[PDB]
Amino acid sequence: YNYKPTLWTRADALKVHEDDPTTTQPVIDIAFPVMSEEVFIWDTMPLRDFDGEIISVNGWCIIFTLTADRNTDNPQFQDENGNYDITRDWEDRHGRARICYWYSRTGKDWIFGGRVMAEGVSPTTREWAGTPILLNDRGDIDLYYTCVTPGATIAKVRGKIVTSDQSVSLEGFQQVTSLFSADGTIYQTEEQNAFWNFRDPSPFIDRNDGKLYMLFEGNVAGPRGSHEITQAEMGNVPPGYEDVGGAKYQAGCVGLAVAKDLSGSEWQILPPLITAVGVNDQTERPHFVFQDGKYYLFTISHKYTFADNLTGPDGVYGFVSDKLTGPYTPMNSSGLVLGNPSSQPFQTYSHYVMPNGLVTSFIDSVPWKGKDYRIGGTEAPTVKILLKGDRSFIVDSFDYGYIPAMKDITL
Ligand SMILES: OC[C@H]1O[C@H](O)[C@H](O)[C@@H](O)[C@@H]1O
Ligand SMILES: OC[C@H]1O[C@](O)(CO)[C@@H](O)[C@@H]1O
Repeated sequence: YNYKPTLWTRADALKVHEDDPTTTQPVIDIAFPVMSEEVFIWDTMPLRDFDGEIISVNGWCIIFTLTADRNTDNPQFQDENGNYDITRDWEDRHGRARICYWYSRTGKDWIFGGRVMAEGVSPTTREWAGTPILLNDRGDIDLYYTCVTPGATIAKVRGKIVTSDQSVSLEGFQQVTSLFSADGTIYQTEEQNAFWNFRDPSPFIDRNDGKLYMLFEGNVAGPRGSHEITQAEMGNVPPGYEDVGGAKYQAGCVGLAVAKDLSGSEWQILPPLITAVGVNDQTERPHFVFQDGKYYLFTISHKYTFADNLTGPDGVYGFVSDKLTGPYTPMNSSGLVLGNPSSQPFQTYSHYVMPNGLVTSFIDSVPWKGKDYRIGGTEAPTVKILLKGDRSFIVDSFDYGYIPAMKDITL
């Protein structure tokens, strides 16, 4: 592999425009419904195949979610005078993240199928985001996911989906295989950075190559703050914009790995496809859409993970290329594909662009009056974007949590 990474540059970031109507999510209505009064969900991982297509099994649409319990009645989460503090609860959720699954014949109105892995199966208590892949017409599934604290390790667990006429259940998911961790030469380690990023496996079979790959979030290797900003990372900045502040501490990247064979048992770490040194620290949940012979690389990020003297909205950013290993071009010239409106900047997150143009999100925080907001923990309205060359256009909206399958497999 003789390739060079594409840099997302400060010059690119300066082009990022908030509240572009073609590139901005509709405003979440504060009277939004919730899909469960018992649990929170946020990161949503639809069941798909190695080609990236959303798959239904025996007419059942399937999604996996990062999940946690609503502590409505637990005394630990009580306000002064003994009231349930929904906010403190919601914001403490990442520590108790578990992966659950839901099912529906309609892609809507989801039924809770419960927990994927029994407690104690995951090496780490935290089960963070990844991808469920349908291996088989017998229903076998490899759940790639992230084991966090201690450390950060990409891993997989095999199981199996069994459908009935009116319900769906899971078998297996009893043994987790750790695949790899940050190496220190290419991707940044805990040793080098206590706040290092390493998570979110999205496996895929390349159509031109036939080989098994995966994207993941990472940081560029090196001790924290040792990265320097050269004119490469700067890009072709305008006069008066040479001041980068503490940009040295932002070193986000989209990592790449390749499997020895399609079983996905052993993985060789490769150089990153996208690096954002001096621009953004977090390029999370990377994922591909394959369209018009092109590689559409999407990755989500935050307003407040941008480097100094740079800004953008919370949402999904994107890059397009003719080949897997680049060179990539930022979507819509700046990289921004779908951003939250500035009036409700944190209404949604974890935008997952599917090959049918549908984009799913979970509702985080919707403003009401002054400093108070309503928290969600439920799916946002699914939007459709249209991809055209290196430009995206939002095109219409569907119902809350609408995640239809593109293809049905009979077992
Ligand atoms: O754990 C901190 C989290 O805060 C919010 O939920 C953000 O949406 C999420 O991206 C971030 O990681
Ligand atoms: O638990 C949620 C975690 O997973 C992500 O959504 C993607 O990596 C991050 O935003 C967060 O740290």
